[PDB]
Amino acid sequence: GRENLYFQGHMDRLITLVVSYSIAFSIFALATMAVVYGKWLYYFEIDFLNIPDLADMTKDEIKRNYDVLITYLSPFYDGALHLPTLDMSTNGRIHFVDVKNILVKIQYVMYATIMIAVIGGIYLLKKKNEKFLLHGSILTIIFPIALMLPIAINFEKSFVLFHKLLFSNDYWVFDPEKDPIILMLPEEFFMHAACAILLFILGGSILCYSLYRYLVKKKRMSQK
Ligand SMILES: CCCCCCCC/C=C\CCCCCCCC(=O)OC[C@H](O)CO
Ligand SMILES: CCCCCCCC/C=C\CCCCCCCC(=O)OC[C@H](O)CO
Ligand SMILES: CCCCCCCC/C=C\CCCCCCCC(=O)OC[C@H](O)CO
Ligand SMILES: CCCCCCCC/C=C\CCCCCCCC(=O)OC[C@H](O)CO
Ligand SMILES: CCCCCCCC/C=C\CCCCCCCC(=O)OC[C@H](O)CO
Repeated sequence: GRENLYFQGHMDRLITLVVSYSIAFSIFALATMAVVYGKWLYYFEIDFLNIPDLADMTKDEIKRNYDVLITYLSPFYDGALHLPTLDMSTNGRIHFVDVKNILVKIQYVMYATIMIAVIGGIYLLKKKNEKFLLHGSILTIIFPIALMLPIAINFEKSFVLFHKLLFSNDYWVFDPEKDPIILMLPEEFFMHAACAILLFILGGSILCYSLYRYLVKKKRMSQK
């Protein structure tokens, strides 16, 4: 009676897979947005990395320019980028537009994946299937560990290839005399920022496994 069973139960396995990656991407996307728009890390870094001596600016000047930049990167802001006290080139202006376009598009996919995760997740949970949580947690821990290595071994070369991968021009190659903002965006900050994203993704993996372990515990205790 098993002979007709090779062709069976394909649909729900697909939904779990789609939901698994949507949760994965959603966590990655939320982690990125948390770091890009959260000013606590950079505010800490101004003093810790001594950015005032790197940039030859005061602590409030650095915050003023950084605030204007982060506001510009918001999807709800439609004006152009105009730094309060720093010079900027045409190509530099074009680079920050590219950055904003990346952030907007990631947010758009993120909205789709969050709704696939929620709707697909309610469907599977109402089937008493909490497996998308396990698979989702697996993807969220493999991804940061896999990228930990290029950050640790050679962060600087990873930075250049990351840029060569995401951007289609060389405008990301800032000249401090034409785009002085680069002085107050030191590479060590980007490394802390990159490490911050992975930690949030890692934290997301913990939260998913923990909810998976809770639901499994409920069914086995439901037996008892
Ligand atoms: C189970 C999945 C868990 C997902 C959690 C993975 C880690 C992501 C961290 C935070 C996400 C929620 C925080 C809100 C996300 C957007 C943050 C933001 O927009 O920053 C605004 C800024 O604080 C204004 O100054
Ligand atoms: C339509 C259905 C959607 C359902 C799913 C929605 C869940 C939203 C979760 C996080 C929002 C993250 C959005 C990131 C936008 C950040 C904007 C921002 O924080 O602006 C900061 C400002 O620039 C500082 O001055
Ligand atoms: C239509 C859907 C097409 C898009 C498909 C999904 C989007 C994933 C793309 C890139 C992920 C990389 C995430 C990196 C987010 C931050 C990168 C960044 O902004 O770089 C800053 C740098 O300092 C500037 O020079
Ligand atoms: C203090 C330095 C911080 C860096 C280290 C932070 C901890 C790493 C996060 C999770 C590891 C495992 C703990 C919880 C398990 C969740 C990860 C997971 O999804 O593992 C699934 C596994 O396959 C099912 O056995
Ligand atoms: C190791 C390869 C990946 C390394 C990259 C991961 C870190 C980027 C993520 C968040 C940055 C948050 C700060 C956002 C500040 C604006 C980004 C920006 O436009 O920076 C200009 C750039 O430095 C012109 O070269």
